[PDB]
Amino acid sequence: SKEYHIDEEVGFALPNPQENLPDFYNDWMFIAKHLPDLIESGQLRERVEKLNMLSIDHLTDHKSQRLARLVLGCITMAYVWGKGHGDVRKVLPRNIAVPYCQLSKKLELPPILVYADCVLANWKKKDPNKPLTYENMDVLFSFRDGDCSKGFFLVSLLVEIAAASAIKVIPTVFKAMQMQERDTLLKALLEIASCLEKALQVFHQIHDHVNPKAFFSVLRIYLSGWKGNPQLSDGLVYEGFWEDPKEFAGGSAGQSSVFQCFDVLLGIQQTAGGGHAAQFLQDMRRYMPPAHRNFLCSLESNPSVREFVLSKGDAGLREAYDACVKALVSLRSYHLQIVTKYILIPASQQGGTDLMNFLKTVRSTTEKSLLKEG
Ligand code: HEM
Ligand SMILES: O[C@H](C[C@H]1c2ccccc2-c2cncn21)C1CCCCC1
Repeated sequence: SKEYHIDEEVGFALPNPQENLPDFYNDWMFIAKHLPDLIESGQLRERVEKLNMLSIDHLTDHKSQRLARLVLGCITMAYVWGKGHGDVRKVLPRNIAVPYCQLSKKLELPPILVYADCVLANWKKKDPNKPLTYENMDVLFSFRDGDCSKGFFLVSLLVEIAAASAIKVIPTVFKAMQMQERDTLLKALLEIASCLEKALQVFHQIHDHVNPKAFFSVLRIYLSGWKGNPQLSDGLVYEGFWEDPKEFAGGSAGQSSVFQCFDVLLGIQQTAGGGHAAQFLQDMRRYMPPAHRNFLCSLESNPSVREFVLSKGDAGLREAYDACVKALVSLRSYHLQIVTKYILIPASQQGGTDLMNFLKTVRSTTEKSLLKEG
């Protein structure tokens, strides 16, 4: 793979994200690195409002621009939602909104915190010579003490990383159809299936590191956006950059490329059909790093893996293909059980129906791609 910013070890995750910005930006970093303290003491907003305007010119390399997106995105979430009890701000001040927006357009991303900010670039190893294991990793930024952001972000990232070993096989699949190399393709499909079955075990770590109460009542709040949100009905005013309010959705794993790229690979047309679910997933591509968007665009322009398998009358190939679809169905089914525990039941003490019907649509579409099954 080329300049699609895909890493052979960590996949769509940003490799070795840097922890520190230039000294020109310490006033940003001191805020972001102390969000728990400043929100609780009610000092955050005042200190945001006391900021001067830094130019984004001293952010020269891609890594530091990503880190700055993660810093200004967390600060914005904290500024907008405050202590997370519903007393919101509807105006982002000039002095953070301008640099945040100039940086976001520079990177072809919206000026709101997205998946690629707070998962893909929000991590580090404690010990660089150890393995990419939960025990040896940590997030860069959290919102509140006890918000379980570390567990939530890291377990997502560890799933993202487990998918990386299946991504590096994609080149093999397309090369094999182009060369009409059936046995080579069959093995490639089985290797992808195996990797997706291994990513299921990674999901099991969510239970040991995320608490439903804290997740539902705290973390969810700081991850909300201002699209179709009754609390900022017309959106957020990015003061000094746009005279008008604007709506952007909060962080959503529909912005993640790991599952979409396998949907594309397997010919699971998740974005066809006119439903709300297809609409949502297509909309969320604008919240992906443009290089990953372009990678997904490259997958779609390739010949259909599915139609190739269906056209060969080859039971071995159809079973290898179905192994991949079954593995995807298995992930989304377990994931649905997660949502039941972490959203549905906390909501009822001790809305979600729309969210789960979305996931259920995505799952059933996946399940309908199975072959000689029906
Ligand atoms: C407490 C744990 C979790 C909860 C409550 C949860 C909840 C949700 C919800 C409500 C959605 C639909 C809205 C959206 O797009 O974000 C969703 C989608 C999604 N989530 Fe999660 N999630 C959790 C953990 C994870 C983890 C660890 C991953 C690993 C990457 C993940 C991957 C995805 C993906 C790929 C989607 C897009 C839908 C699909 O492809 O089927 N989720 N999740
Ligand atoms: O699903 C998204 C959150 C999202 C997210 C944000 C940041 C990092 C990871 C993830 C994630 C993983 N699965 C869903 N999401 C919201 C949807 C509203 C309920 C609380 C979760």
